[PDB]
Amino acid sequence: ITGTSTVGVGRGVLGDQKNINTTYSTYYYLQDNTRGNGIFTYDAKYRTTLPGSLWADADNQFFASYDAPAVDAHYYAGVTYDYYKNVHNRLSYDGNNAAIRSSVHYSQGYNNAFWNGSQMVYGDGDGQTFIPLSGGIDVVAHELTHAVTDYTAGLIYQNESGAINEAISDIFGTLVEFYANKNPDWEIGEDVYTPGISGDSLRSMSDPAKYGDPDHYSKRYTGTQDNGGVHINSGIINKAAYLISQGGTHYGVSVVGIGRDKLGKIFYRALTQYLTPTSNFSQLRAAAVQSATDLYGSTSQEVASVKQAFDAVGVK
Ligand SMILES: CC[C@H](C)[C@H](N)C(=O)N[C@@H](CCCC[NH3+])C(=O)O
Ligand SMILES: [Ca+2]
Ligand SMILES: [Ca+2]
Ligand SMILES: [Ca+2]
Ligand SMILES: [Ca+2]
Ligand SMILES: [Zn+2]
Repeated sequence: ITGTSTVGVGRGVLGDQKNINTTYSTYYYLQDNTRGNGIFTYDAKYRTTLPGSLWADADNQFFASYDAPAVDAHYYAGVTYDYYKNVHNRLSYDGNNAAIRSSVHYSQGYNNAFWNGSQMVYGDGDGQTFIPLSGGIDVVAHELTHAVTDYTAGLIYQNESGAINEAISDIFGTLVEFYANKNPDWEIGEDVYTPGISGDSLRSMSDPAKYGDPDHYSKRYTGTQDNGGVHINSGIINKAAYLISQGGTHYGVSVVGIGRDKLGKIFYRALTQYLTPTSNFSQLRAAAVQSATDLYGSTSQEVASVKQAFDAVGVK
């Protein structure tokens, strides 16, 4: 909508107060004009028609229970935009400041969040399995990273290419969570999963097998569920990424960690310069090797650690 840029205040899903960028034109809308062509947050009103209505508020204060998922979707889309721009010099998901659109209050009791090819979509959860999913910075950043991937490598969402697609979303979802630097970890979705259970998450990058996912190629899933295991086999790549950053010894193979910033540089370059729609895990190793060679040199520690990490998870 055309209007003037304003700054509202509200509370997110976990009860934290934050300032949000809004636009005033009769109402105050969740439209942030400070980032690219805008960040826009919509109310799906418990239905499944998308995007729904651009979020309108009479007083620029967003402290109602019903407001909290919107506050966080909007705010965390901003953080994710800032990460890509400031860390990777990328302007929005398409690299040309595309508008970022999100809908909250999708359906009733909906225990998921997704990128639909055009926008973000967040359920409220059923209150037991999940609370509203935009409360998780890693979740927001995971979903927006699918838009990045779709515009860049274009990894097909099935089988090994799909597991790479998922891992890239977990990797950058986690790196955004560290960038924001509130309560960061190498777990996925802990802040919105199972409010009645402390210390769990959907997936772990540090130990995928904690939640039943493979941590070595020899344990890969080859059945048909989950688009050929895209959220299962992502554990193999997530473990490799974790080892590259943090180091460790895994199945007897020792990796020297090179830290999060270099992990991010290597995988961002692989995603944007080397991966293709049909890349498999072997091809990802090659892309990450080439990317680290570009950035650091063929005889670098960084290249060595990339190779050691893929070796550790059985990917040649
Ligand atoms: C990043 C987390 C986000 C919810 C994502 N769409 C996801 O990982 N979903 C998988 C895990 C289950 C989520 C709730 N049932 C999924 O399999 O869809
Ligand atoms: Ca209000
Ligand atoms: Ca966390
Ligand atoms: Ca996390
Ligand atoms: Ca929990
Ligand atoms: Zn995903």
